[PDB]
Amino acid sequence: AWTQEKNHHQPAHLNSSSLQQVAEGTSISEMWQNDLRPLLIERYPGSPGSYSARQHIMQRIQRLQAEWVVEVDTFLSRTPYGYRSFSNIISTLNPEAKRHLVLACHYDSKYFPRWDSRVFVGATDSAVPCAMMLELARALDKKLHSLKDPDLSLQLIFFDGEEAFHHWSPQDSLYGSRHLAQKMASSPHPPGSRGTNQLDGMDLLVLLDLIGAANPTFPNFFPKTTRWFNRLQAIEKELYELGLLKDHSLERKYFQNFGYGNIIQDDHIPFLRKGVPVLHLIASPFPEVWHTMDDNEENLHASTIDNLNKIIQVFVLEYLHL
Ligand SMILES: *[C@@H]1O[C@H](CO)[C@@H](O[C@@H]2O[C@H](CO)[C@@H](O[C@@H]3O[C@H](CO)[C@@H](O)[C@H](O)[C@H]3NC(C)=O)[C@H](O)[C@H]2NC(C)=O)[C@H](O)[C@H]1NC(C)=O
Ligand SMILES: COc1ccc(NC(=S)NCCCn2ccnc2)cc1OC
Ligand SMILES: [Zn+2]
Repeated sequence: AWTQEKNHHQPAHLNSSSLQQVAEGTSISEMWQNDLRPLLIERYPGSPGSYSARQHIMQRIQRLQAEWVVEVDTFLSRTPYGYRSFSNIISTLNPEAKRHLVLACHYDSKYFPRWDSRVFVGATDSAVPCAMMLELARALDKKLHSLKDPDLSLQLIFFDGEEAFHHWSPQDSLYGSRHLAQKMASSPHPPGSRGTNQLDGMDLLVLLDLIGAANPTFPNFFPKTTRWFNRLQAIEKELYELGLLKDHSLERKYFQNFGYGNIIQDDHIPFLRKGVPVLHLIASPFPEVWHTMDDNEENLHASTIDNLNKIIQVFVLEYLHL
């Protein structure tokens, strides 16, 4: 059964040369200027910035050569402030492909009462993760473009409404991912399949969150995807050894497995709940700047994001056999 393929899917390793290509092909400063900065705005759901951010994300995807099919899953859901609109953004290569590797972030920024001139823009949470996805799509565009010709491709999801409006709780969090997981569960896939839905199609949900601080460490949360966590470790290591990372030794590997991490609630939960395999790339411990105004551009550490861009881009190419 094809739904079972994700369970045996193996990455196709890049050699030294293809790794050097990947490291050369991403530009942190182009991500910064073109993908990240336009997201460094207040963009809690329903805010002006939410729309700008959504448009930006979609523009950035659409300008690429790969044949990304962009959809916005817009819906209203009750929050502590009443019903609010949310729009997940889903960008899919080869929407007909039974399987997709899914990379995800949340693109909303947490609402805080506007009490002074500053606004919370959640640079790590998760503008950088989103900008990373965009950068990945761009850096890998030519290879990903070639997927037009395993029935497996790539999807990006930018969840809206990850953040609680008032106080984090299962009623007040994950609005976009709860909604979308539910939607994909009621979405047979491939179309006119009887018993399979888009969730079945999710080979792996790699959810990036809280990235952009110096010296992140990403726990390995799930036995199910430990082999993929291991691939990140291997990639970090080989990139390190090829002198393709910057300002980063393996003294404090990003990908440190100190045993199965205690699960952190985030947009993967509604998917994990349905048995979607998850790789949850959230920094833990959280950045000192977490949910403060200083989670901002200034406190971002570019080399770290650039390293992780290389690592993730390799992961993705290898997953996709590109
Ligand atoms: C690291 O891996 C690289 C990528 O896999 C190797 O380079 C690859 O070598 C293949 C043959 O040795 C190429 O096959 C060719 O593919 C192109 C399209 O990409 C076609 O036009 C050609 O017809 C085809 N050749 C034949 C005889 O049919 C791979 O495309 C090529 N890949 C890339 C990205 O250049 C590197 O050599 C390898 N490095 C080391 C040190 O092993
Ligand atoms: C490992 O166990 C943890 C459990 C709970 C928390 N605290 C919170 S609130 N978790 C939800 C975070 C949701 N999120 C993501 C981005 N913005 C908000 C921290 C943890 O370890 C560091
Ligand atoms: Zn947050």
